[PDB]
Amino acid sequence: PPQPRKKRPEDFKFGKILGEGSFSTVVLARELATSREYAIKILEKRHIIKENKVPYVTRERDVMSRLDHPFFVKLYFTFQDDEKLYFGLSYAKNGELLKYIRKIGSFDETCTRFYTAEIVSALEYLHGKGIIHRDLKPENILLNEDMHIQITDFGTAKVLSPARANSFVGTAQYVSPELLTEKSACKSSDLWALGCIIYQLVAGLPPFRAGNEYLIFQKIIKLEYDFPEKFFPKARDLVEKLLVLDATKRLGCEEMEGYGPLKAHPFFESVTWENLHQQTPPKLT
Ligand SMILES: Cn1cc(C2=C(c3cn(CCCN)c4ccccc34)C(=O)NC2=O)c2ccccc21
Repeated sequence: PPQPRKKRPEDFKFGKILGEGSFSTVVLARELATSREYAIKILEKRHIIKENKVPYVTRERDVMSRLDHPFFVKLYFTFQDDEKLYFGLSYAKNGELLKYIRKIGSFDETCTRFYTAEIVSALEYLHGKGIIHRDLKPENILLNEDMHIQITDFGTAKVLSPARANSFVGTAQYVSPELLTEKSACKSSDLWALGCIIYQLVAGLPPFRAGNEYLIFQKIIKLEYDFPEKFFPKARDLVEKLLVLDATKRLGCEEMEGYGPLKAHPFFESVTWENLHQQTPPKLT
């Protein structure tokens, strides 16, 4: 079927910079003909070529094209002028999840449950297509205008074909031990991350903290962390079935028999998994 015109820079009115990266910048832009707002990621071809990132830029584009779910930032289009690449991304009006965590300290039982259920839901979809995020964190979990989550940042993801290959290491506090002792990663890697996130929603801080990265990696492989007193019991329990050094024993992985058991965990008792994105999120305390 024929497609709409290939878009070009002039079709937009660029506005504020939302965020600046090492090899890119996200700029909020407004499309002239439609008046729609898109968050446009811009990258300089020369810089990318100079830094051997073609693999990372191509992957991000490819992975996102394949995605088609309400909990993932959509990639509306792409185009390029002589020196730059533009990626039309959906604009999450309420920003990073982390913002909220800092704004209110920790989440209460209901808000933790709800949002954790979306992450899980989103992870089940992703893994369903044999895709590993590899750097999941509150910074990558955005919130749309309705306060529903929207995972983004897939340039460092990985597509499976065998648990497989390797490359980089995501943010320190979310790295699973297998990456520190095996230089290899699988789906559970995202599960370990999930465990960390859940723990952070409840305690206000991630499981492994230390003066530097080398120190956090030291705690990770030794599994050094502990729960705070008021930590919701069922939540605590779920987290213990997630932060397991052995990646084949994490609740939710293939060897553990998938997402059935995970969604069936007591912590999600009252969750209705079927239409999460059509439910009204609990007001963030
Ligand atoms: C308000 N906000 C939304 C951002 C958005 C996105 C974004 C957000 N991140 C990660 C968090 C950046 N702080 C990205 C990483 C790679 C590519 C895009 C993003 C996005 O995909 N849509 C957005 O609306 C964003 C990015 C950087 C800084 C602030 C941001």
